[PDB]
Amino acid sequence: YFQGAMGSKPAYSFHVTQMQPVPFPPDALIGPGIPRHARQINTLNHGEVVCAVTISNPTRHVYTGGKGCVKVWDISSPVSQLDCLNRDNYIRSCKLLPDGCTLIVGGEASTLSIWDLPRIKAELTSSAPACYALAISPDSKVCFSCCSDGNIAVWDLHNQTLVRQFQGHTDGASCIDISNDGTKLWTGGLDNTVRSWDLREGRQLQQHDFTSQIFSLGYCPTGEWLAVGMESSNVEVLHVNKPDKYQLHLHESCVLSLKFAYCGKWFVSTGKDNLLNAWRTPYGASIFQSKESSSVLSCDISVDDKYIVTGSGDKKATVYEVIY
Amino acid sequence: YFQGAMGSKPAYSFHVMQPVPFPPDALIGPGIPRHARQINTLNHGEVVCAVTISNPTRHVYTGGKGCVKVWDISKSPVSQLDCLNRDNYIRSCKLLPDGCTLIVGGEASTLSIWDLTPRIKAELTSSAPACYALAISPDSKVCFSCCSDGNIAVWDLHNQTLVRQFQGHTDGASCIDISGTKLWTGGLDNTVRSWDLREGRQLQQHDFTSQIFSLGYCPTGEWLAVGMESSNVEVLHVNKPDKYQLHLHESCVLSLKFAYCGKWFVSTGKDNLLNAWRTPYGASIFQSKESSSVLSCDISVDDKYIVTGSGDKKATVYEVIY
Ligand SMILES: N=C(N)NCCC[C@@H]1NC(=O)[C@@H](NC(=O)[C@@H](N)Cc2ccccc2)Cc2cn(c3ccccc23)CCCC[C@@]2(C(=O)N[C@@H](Cc3c[nH]c4ccccc34)C(=O)O)CCCN2C1=O
Repeated sequence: YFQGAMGSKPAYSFHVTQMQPVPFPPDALIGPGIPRHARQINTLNHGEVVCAVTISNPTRHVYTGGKGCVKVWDISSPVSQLDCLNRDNYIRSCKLLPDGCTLIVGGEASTLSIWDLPRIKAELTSSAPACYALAISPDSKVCFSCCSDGNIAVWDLHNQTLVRQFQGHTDGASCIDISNDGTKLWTGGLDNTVRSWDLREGRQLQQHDFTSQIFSLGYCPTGEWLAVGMESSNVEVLHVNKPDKYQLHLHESCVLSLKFAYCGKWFVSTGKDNLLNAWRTPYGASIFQSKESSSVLSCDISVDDKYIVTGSGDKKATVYEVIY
Repeated sequence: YFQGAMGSKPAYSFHVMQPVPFPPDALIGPGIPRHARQINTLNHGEVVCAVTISNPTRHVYTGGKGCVKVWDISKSPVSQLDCLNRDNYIRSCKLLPDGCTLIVGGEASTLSIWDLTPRIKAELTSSAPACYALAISPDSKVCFSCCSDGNIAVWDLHNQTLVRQFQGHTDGASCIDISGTKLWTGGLDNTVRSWDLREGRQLQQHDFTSQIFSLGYCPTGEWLAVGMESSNVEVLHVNKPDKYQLHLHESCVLSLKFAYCGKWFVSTGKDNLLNAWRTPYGASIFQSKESSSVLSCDISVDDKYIVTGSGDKKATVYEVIY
């Protein structure tokens, strides 16, 4: 059993309009659905840099993406291994379909493997040499892939056919999220921009320009907010429509992953600086911080918000139990 | 400017044991500090055993070896009060409500009464070889002194005469606080005793597993906080059987002081730590690590400042930030 203890830090969360520190409301650090802390419960010794992590629904299995393979762990040694691509190249993203019987694996290879849960059901073949990020539509019919050439590939998962290729981003598309169904696509890139896309009419809506590259992004499940993890080490929380934005300074290096909890009240960000930071939506009050042994490359939160899994540069994954 | 950031620790606050589930106003609320910022260092040069702050806040009084130093906190002392002799420590110094008088107690049979060039107005002479703690009545007429022999001497400050000597403890009386009808005293006999000030007799007795070094009575009533030799802080209800046991010290809890609003309190240890706690279940508000043992503490009447006395032969002034 653990108990809260209040700390303070020099001003790290600012309102941008020029910067002014955020005066936190009383429900910033404590409230229903607000975690008190995160407790490490497992270490998954993958043995390769873990670039992608996904948690099963219901929570039982953890999928870790390393060099050439996906390892499946029973969190109640791997229970199985999924060989997807050349054992010299990294898996960059693996997404489960809502039901949980299908897994889509992307990486440093031209093909996306669709696994039945195990064997390869099908293989979508792209023109691009690599996939850096994947997103599945809430309806489980479409898959969005962020290509190395900056394009966004739109796949029809039923017929295993390409439907379209968005304008993307120049130099590479690094991250993706779907808008609370499911008409807007948000992508980030190495061209210092975040772009929104009309999924019904098929093309670009908005463009947010930044001073550095975007490595991660998340769309708030209760809507309104988009959280952006940058090369600069800053996290920016922008309103989709309003001009108000927050700038968060608790990372000392690149913000590599970002994930909102399903209730939308809080989110996590992970850095090259060994930190997993939990933040209050939207002004970024610091809920908890966990320091790891190496760079934290990827993260996932279970659909019930009870567990967090992180992928590490120390060639492992860590499972945390979120304590309320 | 500073912003709050939530942290967690393995269970350190228990209901007497079961860990305390904190309510939402435990770590955040009006009158609950966010943090404490060091603003001054007072280089006394002797271990600072007693610290008291003027009302209104302007001057801080630090008690060391045969010397009280006066500091204007608005880095060098503005004045010095030499308590003869210079070889013994000042254990307690309490100002009278107005602020023009200072009662100095310590490792000597006499209590000096200073007029505020400052001079010694009078000297109350006790039979005991030392005074470990002082408390002044709200009316400014009586002074209670905790003697080394375990007795509680009651002094009439106007006539400089002893009125009575309470049974005290079977061993030394180390600490004291006024409820202004009930006196609470702690001792080296592992007990906390309450005294009827109107009838002049002993009301209650709380028995502990180790010696009591410090104690405080919550200004809004109900709670008594006890700092112990075991390193534990215990918060006992005056009437109910419920009690809290706090474990954030690794060594003797040497001083303890409630904020005047009664919502929070501080405790200091031989372990170099200053801890701020939520009344009554002891949620950890802030912690400050010092360079040496923290022997004494005071909080200003407005709850804006904390002063601590250190084993590193100095005092530190903190500004409490809300
Ligand atoms: N050692 C092989 N086979 N992979 C290495 C690929 C490394 C990866 N960089 C590309 O994807 C880059 N692409 C490549 O390097 C290609 N050789 C991949 C490829 C191999 C084989 C076939 C086809 C393709 C493109 C890229 C460039 N940047 C990107 C940002 C996000 C997403 C993608 C990029 C700009 C900033 C790069 C810093 C960053 C970063 O900070 N990396 C971290 C974490 C990290 C450590 N090891 C990793 C392995 C894979 C992915 C990430 C990491 C670090 O070094 O601390 C950011 C996250 C990914 N990353 C990389 O350096």
